[PDB]
Amino acid sequence: GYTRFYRSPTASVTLSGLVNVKWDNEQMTMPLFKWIGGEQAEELHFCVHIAHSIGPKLNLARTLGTVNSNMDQHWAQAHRHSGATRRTIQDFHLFANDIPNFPDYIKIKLVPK
Repeated sequence: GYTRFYRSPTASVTLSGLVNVKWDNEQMTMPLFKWIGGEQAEELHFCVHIAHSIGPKLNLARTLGTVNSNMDQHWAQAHRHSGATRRTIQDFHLFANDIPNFPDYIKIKLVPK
């Protein structure tokens, strides 16, 4: 399922045991990804799905682009394949914290391709 990635510059999470996530910078305009799953024979690809909190079709996951098992040396932006793929985090990706005054989060998960 989805992992909460909090909108706090120090937030960092791991997705599916394979991919570490952090913010690009302090304005938190997008997440960055690094493969931490160790060596793969063939290159493996994953869609990074993201939930919407408001607006149309809330049960439909959107995509940030793809990450792969070769993004293992440097932090990477998701690789975008459509012009429709949002590059930056928007208000419609944000969920209010369970506890008032603590940060919002986005919901992201890896989907094998």
